[PDB]
Parts: sequence; C-alpha cells; structure tokens
Amino acid sequence: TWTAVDQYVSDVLIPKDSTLEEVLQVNAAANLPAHDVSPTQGKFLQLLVQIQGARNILEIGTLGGYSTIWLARGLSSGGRVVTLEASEKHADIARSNIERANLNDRVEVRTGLALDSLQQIENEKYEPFDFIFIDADKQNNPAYFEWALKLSRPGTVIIGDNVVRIRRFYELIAAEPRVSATALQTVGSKGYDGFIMAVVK
Amino acid sequence: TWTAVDQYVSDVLIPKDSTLEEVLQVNAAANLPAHDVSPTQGKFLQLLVQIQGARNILEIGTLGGYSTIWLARGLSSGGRVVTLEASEKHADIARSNIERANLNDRVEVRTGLALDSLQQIENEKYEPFDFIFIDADKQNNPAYFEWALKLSRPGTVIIGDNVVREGEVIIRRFYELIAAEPRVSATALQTVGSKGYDGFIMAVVK
Repeated sequence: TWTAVDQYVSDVLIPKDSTLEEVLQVNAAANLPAHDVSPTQGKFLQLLVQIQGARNILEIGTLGGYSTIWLARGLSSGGRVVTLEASEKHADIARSNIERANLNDRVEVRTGLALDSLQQIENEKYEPFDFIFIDADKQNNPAYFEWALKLSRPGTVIIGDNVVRIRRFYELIAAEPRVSATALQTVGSKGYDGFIMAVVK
Repeated sequence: TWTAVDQYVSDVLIPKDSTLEEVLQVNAAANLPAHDVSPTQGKFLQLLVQIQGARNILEIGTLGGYSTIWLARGLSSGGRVVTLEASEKHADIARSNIERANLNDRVEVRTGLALDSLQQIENEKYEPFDFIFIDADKQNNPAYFEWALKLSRPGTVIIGDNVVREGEVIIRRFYELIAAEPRVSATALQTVGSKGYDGFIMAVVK
C-alpha cells in the first residue's frame, strides 16, 4: 500500500500535463524497449537542472523523449540537451514528442550506437557537460558512466538509472575517486526507480 | 530483499567515517526521539547543498546533529547552518557532536520551542535562507513548511522528511498542502536507512 500511497502523492504533487499525457499516448504505439514512467523522477530531473543552473546537458538513452522533455524544461538561458538513442525509429518518435512539447529548438537527438556517438562528441567542440542523465541498458551502465565522467568537468552532476524494483556497478562507482555519490529512488508506474546521484570532484 | 541490497549499496558508496561513527555512538546514549539513520540521505543533503552552492542554511529538528553535520559539510566559504531543537538536553549533546566534527565554527544551535525560534529569526537579520531541511515530528510538518517558505526567497531549496517505511505494506494531506501551495514546485523521493526507507519531499521556491 506504500506504492499506492506514493502513487497518489505523485498524482497530487505533479499537476496533470496535457503535453506529457499525449507523449505517453504516442510512446504507447512506438514499441519502446521496456521501461518505467515516473513523473516524480522527471520532476526531480527538472528541479535538479534548475538548482544547478545547468546549460549543457547530455542524456544517454533517449527512448521516447519523456525524460528529455523534463530535462529541457529545466534549461536556463540558451541551454541545450544532447540526447543519444540507437534506434532510428524510436529516435524519430522521440523527435516528434520533443517537437510536441515545443522544445526541439533546445534539444538535439543524435541517432546511432551510443558508443559511436559518445566518441564523436568527444571528437567535437562540445564543451564538458554540466549535467548528465543515464537511462540505459545495464550491461551498458559501467561504460556509460565512465564516458559520462570523460565528458564532464568538476561540479558536473551525473544521474544514472539503475533498476525498477547491481552491486558491481556501485562498487565501480565506489571505486571511482573522481566522483562522490549517493543512491535513492522515486515511485514509478511499474514500481520504484532506483538511481545514483553523483557529483564530479 | 531490496532493503538489504540498498543498505549494502549505502555501505559501499558512502565511506565509513570515524567522526559520524562516534556521533552515532554518542547518540546511542542520548535518549533521542525515535528516528532513522540514513547515510545516503546525509550524502544527498551534502551534495545538494554543494550543487546549489548554499551559504545560509536552516535546519528544523537538530536531534543529535547527525544531519546537521552532513549539511555543514556541504558549505564552503563563510557559510552557516542555523539549527533548531527544543530539548535543552538533546541540543547540548548535538553541539558536542557538531564540535567533534570540528564544524562548531559554522553551526549555531538555537535551543527552545521551534515556533518561538522561527519567530525570533524572522524578527532578526538572518535574512532569507538558501536551503532548508525539515526533520521534525508529525502535526508539525505543515507549520514548519509554511515557516520555511516564509523565511525563503526564490530559488530556495526545501527538503522535508515525512515518514520512514520500515515495511512494504502498512501524509496525504501534507502533500496536498504542498500541492495547494503555488509558491513552490516539488517532488517526492526516498532513500534507504537503518530502519527502513526515508520518505521526503524536495521543493524549490518559485
């Protein structure tokens, strides 16, 4: 009944969003992998971006663009979100959802193998990112975290999704002196979303 | 066995700290009101203070000073933490714990009924606080939240603990209160603790 309770809290704290309502209706037909939907996590992402005052955001794992919207919603002056997704189809649906929320002018959806794109970004003039969101596979978490670090600077915030309800991924982080982190979770449609919150030293 | 898994995670991610170690040993004899201990939440507080770059912090519900330590550790320059605790005894033990963490030069523990102190702070020059942590009793949350807002400014971060979830199975009006408060935007999160999960709200003043 706690899930039920936090589910209700999410509903009252986070006001109905017609835009996000349809984005989810679209994803319902986009055949996305298999993930959880969490308004409270999205909200967390937007507020955190605002607290930090992030201007250059990197997201690994665009999916349907749901989290992309929440992140872009937090952007400051003339900020930007660069989001990566391998699937040509899913990225296309994501671009449409992002346009629907009228944020396509501050979001760049890069299609292709994440690792290739990460290398291309490192080979380009992209300044280090101030905020990075990782919502990927799992066999990929270790790699994406190391790459997030690679494209960061002191003070960069890294949020990484883990599992919807492992030890080695945290041991990895715990074994990474360049970062200081903690772990928490928030409720979602299909259970709680666990994630790490880290700051680069 | 998710609680077990998350407590293990808390153990690897957060480095054992001898200072906080003894602070807890001291509190073990302080006869403090029933509460949970969460290194992951403490870390969250320190990191968030650092991300925001908070310099003027207010804490409501000092207890033994455990959370006060994590917050003060997040300050940088000549920042300050003003923390309130009603119990003279518990506040004395808290200032001692803060002292052994060598953060007494950055923390002010105000003893007395929280409501009186909140009014005193308003009638004084502390002006607006950049970050506020509420860790108090029930029936008091609604009041402390409104007072937190009262002593805030646009951009102020407010973290408020609600309930400990030491079980799957087994509040509503409080979050409704927040939802009914246009001056803030908020979300709800949880982190594992010694005796269950700590539920809390994270809000930013508009």
